[PDB]
Amino acid sequence: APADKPQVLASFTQTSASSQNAWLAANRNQSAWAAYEFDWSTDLCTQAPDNPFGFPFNTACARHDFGYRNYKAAGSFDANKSRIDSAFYEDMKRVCTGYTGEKNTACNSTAWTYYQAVKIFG
Repeated sequence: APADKPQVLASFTQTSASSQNAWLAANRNQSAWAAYEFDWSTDLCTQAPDNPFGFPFNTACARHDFGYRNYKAAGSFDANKSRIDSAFYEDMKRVCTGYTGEKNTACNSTAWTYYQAVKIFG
């Protein structure tokens, strides 16, 4: 793979909105990143806890899968797990800012539950 793969992977897995935006564009143009041989497989949120109100967290889950799978493939998962989990929480909270009142609180509560369910692993 190209020499800057580790840096590209780091850039796609930060908690910032810019890192998520960069990843979203790559996700829509995966073929343009073929040289990097990234693992683009994802279960979306199928292995996550219940989502009774149906907040659209699928893309948050997809970027989290990307982070986990690719850092595990690089053999450096333990040291990056925390940031990936945090980035997942931030992606979900970005979704929640689009709601007010009770829905905003319910959305943040679900985001927290999703985050805690992965944080339990370490």
